[PDB]
Amino acid sequence: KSELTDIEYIVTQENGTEPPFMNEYWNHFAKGIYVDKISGKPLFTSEEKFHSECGWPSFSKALDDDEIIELVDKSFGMVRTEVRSEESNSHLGHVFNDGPKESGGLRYCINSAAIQFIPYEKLEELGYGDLISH
Repeated sequence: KSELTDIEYIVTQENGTEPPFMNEYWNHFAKGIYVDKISGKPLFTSEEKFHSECGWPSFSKALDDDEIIELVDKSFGMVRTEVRSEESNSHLGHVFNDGPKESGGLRYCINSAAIQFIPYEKLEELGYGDLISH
């Protein structure tokens, strides 16, 4: 919550992007939620994630649509849809229409230096408990 790795900070705060594959929640598929490394406010779950061999955690929708602000991103001679934390106003990364066609067809390619996983088994313990879906 803002004594965090140079890259945890670079991404969230300075609109950075972590190397692909050399990141935490890439291949991670444990059952629990992913939260804003800063706010702690829940941004995604574990059941709504998939393999995109893209280099970064990819998700089919967001936990709470009314809980990420999506901006246009003119960056690097391109158009695009940035995905940021409403709550912490920090950088997650972008969304794309190339997802699995029978979930959302949206691809929420999120940076891991802007997420801390929380396991399913320590939820009704760290005050997200409410978040039991499934």
